[PDB]
Amino acid sequence: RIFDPRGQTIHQWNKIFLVACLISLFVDPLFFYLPIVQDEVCIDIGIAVEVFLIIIRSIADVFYVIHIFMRFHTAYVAPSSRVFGRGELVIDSSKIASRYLHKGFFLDFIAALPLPQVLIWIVIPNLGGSTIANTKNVLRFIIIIQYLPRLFLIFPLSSQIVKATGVVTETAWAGAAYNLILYMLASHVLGACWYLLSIERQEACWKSVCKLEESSCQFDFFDCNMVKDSLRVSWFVTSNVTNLCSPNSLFYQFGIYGDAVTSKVTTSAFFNKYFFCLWWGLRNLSSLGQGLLTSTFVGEIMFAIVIATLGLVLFALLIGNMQTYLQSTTVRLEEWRVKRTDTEQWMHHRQLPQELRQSVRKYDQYKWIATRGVDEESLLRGLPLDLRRDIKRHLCLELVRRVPLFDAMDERMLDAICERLKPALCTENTYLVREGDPVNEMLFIIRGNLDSYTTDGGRTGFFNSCRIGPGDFCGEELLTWALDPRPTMVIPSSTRTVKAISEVEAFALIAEDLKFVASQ
Amino acid sequence: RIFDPRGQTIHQWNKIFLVACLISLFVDPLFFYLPIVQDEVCIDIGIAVEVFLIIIRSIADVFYVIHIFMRFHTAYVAPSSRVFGRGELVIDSSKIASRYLHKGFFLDFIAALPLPQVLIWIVIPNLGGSTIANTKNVLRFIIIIQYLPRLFLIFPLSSQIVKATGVVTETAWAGAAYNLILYMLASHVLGACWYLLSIERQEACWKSVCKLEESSCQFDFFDCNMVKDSLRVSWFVTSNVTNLCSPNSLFYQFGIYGDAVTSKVTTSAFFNKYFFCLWWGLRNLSSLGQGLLTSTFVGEIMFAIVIATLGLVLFALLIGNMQTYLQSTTVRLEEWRVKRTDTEQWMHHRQLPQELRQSVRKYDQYKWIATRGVDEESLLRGLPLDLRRDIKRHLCLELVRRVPLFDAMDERMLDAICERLKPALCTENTYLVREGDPVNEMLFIIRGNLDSYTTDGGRTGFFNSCRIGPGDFCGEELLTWALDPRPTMVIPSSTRTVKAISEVEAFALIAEDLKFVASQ
Amino acid sequence: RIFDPRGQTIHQWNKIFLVACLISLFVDPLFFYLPIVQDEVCIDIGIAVEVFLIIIRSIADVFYVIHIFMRFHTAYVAPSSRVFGRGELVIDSSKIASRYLHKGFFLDFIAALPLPQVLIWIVIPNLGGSTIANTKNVLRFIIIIQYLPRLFLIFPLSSQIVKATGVVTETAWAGAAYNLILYMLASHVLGACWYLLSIERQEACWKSVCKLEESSCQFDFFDCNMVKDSLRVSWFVTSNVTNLCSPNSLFYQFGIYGDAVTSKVTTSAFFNKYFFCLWWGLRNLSSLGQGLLTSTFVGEIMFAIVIATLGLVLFALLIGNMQTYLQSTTVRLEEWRVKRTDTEQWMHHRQLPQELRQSVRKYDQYKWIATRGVDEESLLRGLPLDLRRDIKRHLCLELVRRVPLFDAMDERMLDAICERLKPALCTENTYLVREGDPVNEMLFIIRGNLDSYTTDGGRTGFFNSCRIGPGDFCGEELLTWALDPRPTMVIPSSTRTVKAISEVEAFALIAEDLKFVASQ
Repeated sequence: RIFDPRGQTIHQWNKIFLVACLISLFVDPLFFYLPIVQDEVCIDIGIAVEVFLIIIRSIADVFYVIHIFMRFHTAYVAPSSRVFGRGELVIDSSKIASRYLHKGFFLDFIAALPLPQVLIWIVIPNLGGSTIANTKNVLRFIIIIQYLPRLFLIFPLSSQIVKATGVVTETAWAGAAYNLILYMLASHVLGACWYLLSIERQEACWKSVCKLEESSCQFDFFDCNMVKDSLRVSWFVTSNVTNLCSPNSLFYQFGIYGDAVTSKVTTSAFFNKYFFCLWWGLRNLSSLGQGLLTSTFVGEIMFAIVIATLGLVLFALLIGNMQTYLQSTTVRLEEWRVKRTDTEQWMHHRQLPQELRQSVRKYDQYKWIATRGVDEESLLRGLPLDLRRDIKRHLCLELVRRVPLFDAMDERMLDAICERLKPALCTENTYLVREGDPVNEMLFIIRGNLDSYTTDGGRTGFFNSCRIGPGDFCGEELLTWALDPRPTMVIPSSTRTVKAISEVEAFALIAEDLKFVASQ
Repeated sequence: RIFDPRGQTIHQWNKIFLVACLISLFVDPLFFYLPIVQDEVCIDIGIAVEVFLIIIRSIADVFYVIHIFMRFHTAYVAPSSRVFGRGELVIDSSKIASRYLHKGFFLDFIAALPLPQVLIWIVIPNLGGSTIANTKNVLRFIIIIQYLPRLFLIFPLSSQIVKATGVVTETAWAGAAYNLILYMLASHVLGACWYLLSIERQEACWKSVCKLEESSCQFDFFDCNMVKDSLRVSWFVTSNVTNLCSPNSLFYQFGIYGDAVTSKVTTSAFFNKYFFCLWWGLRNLSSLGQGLLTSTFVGEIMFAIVIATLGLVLFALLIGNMQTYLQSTTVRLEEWRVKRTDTEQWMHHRQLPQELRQSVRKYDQYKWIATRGVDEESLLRGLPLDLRRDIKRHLCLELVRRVPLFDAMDERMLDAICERLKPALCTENTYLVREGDPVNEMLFIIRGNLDSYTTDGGRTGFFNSCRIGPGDFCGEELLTWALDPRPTMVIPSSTRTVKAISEVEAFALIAEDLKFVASQ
Repeated sequence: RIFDPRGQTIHQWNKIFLVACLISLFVDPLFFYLPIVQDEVCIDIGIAVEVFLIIIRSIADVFYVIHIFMRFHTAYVAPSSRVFGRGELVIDSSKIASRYLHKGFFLDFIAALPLPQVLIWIVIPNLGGSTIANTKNVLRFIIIIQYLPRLFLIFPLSSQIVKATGVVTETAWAGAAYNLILYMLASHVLGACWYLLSIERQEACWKSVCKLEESSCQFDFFDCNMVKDSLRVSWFVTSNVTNLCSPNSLFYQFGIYGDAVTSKVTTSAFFNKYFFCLWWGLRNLSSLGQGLLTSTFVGEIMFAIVIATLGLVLFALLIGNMQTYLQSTTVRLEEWRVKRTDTEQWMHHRQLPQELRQSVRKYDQYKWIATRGVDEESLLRGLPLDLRRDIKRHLCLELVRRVPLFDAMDERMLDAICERLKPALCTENTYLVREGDPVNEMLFIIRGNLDSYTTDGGRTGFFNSCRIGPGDFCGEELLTWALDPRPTMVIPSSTRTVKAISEVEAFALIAEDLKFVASQ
């Protein structure tokens, strides 16, 4: 029943468990929005939203338990060096169990037990008190103490997911969306923390007001289960806490939660306040923490400093990721620009003539348009013998079948010619091979129209001008070289004037290549 | 009549159609500025501006349908593998029409039909009612559902344009300006959306006020077509909606649209309010959304989140584009600085004497000034044989003509020597070739002056100090070695002390190269 | 008298002209701070500040006209290709004058004539009116129309200065400080523009309030030359202009200029208001335009958009410059980290033993510490023959003079050997070559201690352990092989167990290189 580390079952399980962990990290901070402040100056907790969040977190936690179960029945590749083979997987249950308990089980278990699920639904009635609402506001430390192990373990899991899937994306879409996903998650967490802290500070303000009016107030009057008491309503109508605990008054510094209290975010429905808190987190994380006009209290200042540093790190990482995206997108255009700048500066230093200057840049433009960087030969030797030989045969089969000698011959030397064949490029009105010049390039025309004429060695009259097009033959003198049994070295004078009249791409090949092939 | 995809006609038509699509993307958001709030608290539609925008968008839609007509009669490169040639263009109308129907027609047609031009001019008068102004405020969903396909297809078409015209710019101007154009377009769209949403929220505030005063008010009573009614005057005199619906009052939470009513942007002329909305978009997109002190409403919060995320993406893209511009404009200086610091650190690690340091770090500086990087050999081999030989013969024609050997002899060996010469430099006060040193490179002086003397083998007296300068010849010993018929391998020693009086740029050639030339 | 374009005189003249242009750019916008709003609601200009600024601008324009003179008496390089030489300077005054008038005269002369020095000092006193103070606020267009040519031609001058001095800095200090200098210049220009526009807005408010009080006011009271008039003081007493034209009131929209009146910048001394406006420009360039709560005015909105775009561009340039600075200062550590990560992954994939992985890792750290990147042979072959041989002789003179064969022998083979030496590294406790292994390298010890012993061919007892240290000799077997007159191809076996006890630097010598040298 032990699953192989690289089995597809483990891969799909890790994928769906990454999805489940993202759901867990999105849902856990939502427990901070449970408290609701009503108009009667009371703190109540929505039962329906609490039940929904408890159910969702129970599903997430049972998924975590299933992950623990699966990881407790998986094999690990033993660090055996050996010489050959890779099957160092351990099928013994005791060995894999000891390996997992030595490292991995503690952090994966401290973040999997449903302690938040129980201490809200089974412990609060059992807790030493009869007030559910009050003892659920400051003691929500379990969420933030179990969130850290989950947020820590989410990174290595994503590392294995992106490692075991080949390339993450096409150019950088995954690399840019991952940081935005983490960024939205950080915004959500900060918004939930901000709402909880605003509720805490508003409760502190209410406690301060009760201390100011201790004659007819006691600390538990702000519990919303006691709002119906006659003493509660009498104190509420007599007291003026609904005005004192407001940012407009100077009684108590609300700091950055004055924005929460003024906007009445603590009294609205769940969706409205959730979206407001998420936007607040996004805004104060994106603006680098500016606008957090905090007060002289250590907790709120620490929260603001954490927000500012997290915003710095996340914004800088986003800028870096988008820079990497752009570099991956262009990369080739940048090198082409560098080459064009170099070939425009060098020809300026040497003071080339204008009539010849407009030719090198035209050839460079032709090369970029018809090839788009991509060094043919460097990428060509990278492929194996099978793939390289097959692709060279497929690309140039009818081209080599036009040669009278190569047509009726075995594939032994044919594939030798195909493998060693090289690309060729030529711009418009290029006198490719004038009559007389040595012919040491064997060109096969793959695209374009050519013109080649023989003026009887230099005499006007009988012309050999042929409208050579794609898939034609040229340089027959090198074929005469290949056909000559004697290993001579005297270069043949060109008998024709090969000129590139049109938009032409060719396939040049070295004369010594024919010499070596014929020598075999 | 079918147009070739690579023809100039399609290329120029795509240029003018990109211009038309940019006009469409700039004009379509302007429809949101039609509603105008008068001083008597009524929503009116600018008739002249509406007519102008209908005319402009009708012209844009005519251009769009002409584009559909043109692309309906276009040719494609068929996926025929073949071996040679590129004439895969299909002339048949049935096949091109069928494949265009399969992909391309739906997306380019849903963003081409003139729905905004009909549902404002021919539908509202025929709508089930008589309130033209009232039923033109909230139902502007057609603009935002038809704008998305246009902005989606502007990217592939712009990519085609920039791919069909070679390099986009000189260094990075096109790359840097495209992002800013998109940035202004996003700011304009956000400003138009902000104005429309501000009108929406102010209408909602008016509806809330009317609900508070339902005794003598109606929901359709706010339609500005009924401003002259006696009931209108009576209610407006009695009611206090002028002050109640304002950010100063606390009746209704305006939030981020409060700046519109405070600055009275919903009342001014078209140009003032258009510029205010555009600036609002640009400012709240440039500052990543800070200052959007939202209200506890889901739609406005979602709009603010969209603004923040779009601002983050656009700002990161701009940073990346500018960094790419900086890397492209310098590039060559970067590895020059790298080489300078490497040769400074290496010269310190090996503890070279101070006198010799001033020579190496001056030679490097002179090379940087004279060539500015640019690997002459590597850049030169990329050019074809014809271009290479032409460049070499133009650079060195009279230089090689001064030699007593190569002057009166055939251009074949002149071509051979010229195509294979290499550049060479020397710094100030260089003992280039002292007497007795081997003559391995013979040099052609093209820029600078030399100073070589022969002191009778080391005896004071008769001096051969000649003011040898540009366009001269040096290293005759290698010339004599090449002139020797017997293929000897003895390297002649220099008979003179070749010394560079000043900075000199020269052309080098290895002795074995000249031996190979003389062999043929 | 015609000066060489590359001469030292022109270089120093262009340096001091760059200084003068920067002074002009920092001084000319100061003319916007001339208007001062007094306490009695009037506009006046300080005479002393105007005199000081006009004197400084006169000095700057004198320098500009001297630059016109100098560039009208300079030589230009004729675009003659030629074959040899670079003496293409044209001494003909008529030709250089005609070339200058064709291009460069207009754009430099439009920024040289002293229009601000005449239309303030001779024109306004002779203008059709007596209000010298009033006619110096609206006509401040000459400054902004002449500034653009200066800010345009400053860039080519800076490019020439930075291209006429080799490298600009060590790594990127100049490339990062230039951006800050430009950024301060932009902040200064925008601050001056903001002050002038604030004065214009306040004057527009004054015109509006005089329109409201047309009965007892006309438009000329706000010129301060009439402050002592009875009508002026009576109107000031009766009118409420003191508090009406304030951003606190809602009479007239001050927009972003509310900060100007609230902070009372337009009534303080020169230094205070200048620093406040400069900080305003700096902050609203750095804050990307946030805080510019504009009004519904076209000019203000366009100004805010210009500020936002300038801030975006300048911030992007600064980010790019700093990234370039960091990549230039690190660069070498980058590929070292890449290589270390790559080799760690390579040993991880091949499953190397933990005892041999540490040795390769220690060798990598040794190489990084000893060389810090820097491809020794690649950097060495780039130098010319004179420098390379001198460097080799200095690095290894007695090292090759310690072997008896080369010491009392000619320097020919000495230099031949020294040219072909390559450095060799061996980490702590490196067992270098066994007893009996073929001798392939002839290494010379330059720094470190060795430990080599012979156990009588493998028998315990007589030991040849010697404390070989710096400046010692090894690899005698290759020397004996080279000493043999017969060109045999057998590699002698090592008769010692050479081992590097400590940190050792070596100079490996190729065996076939030694054979080639001895063959000469």
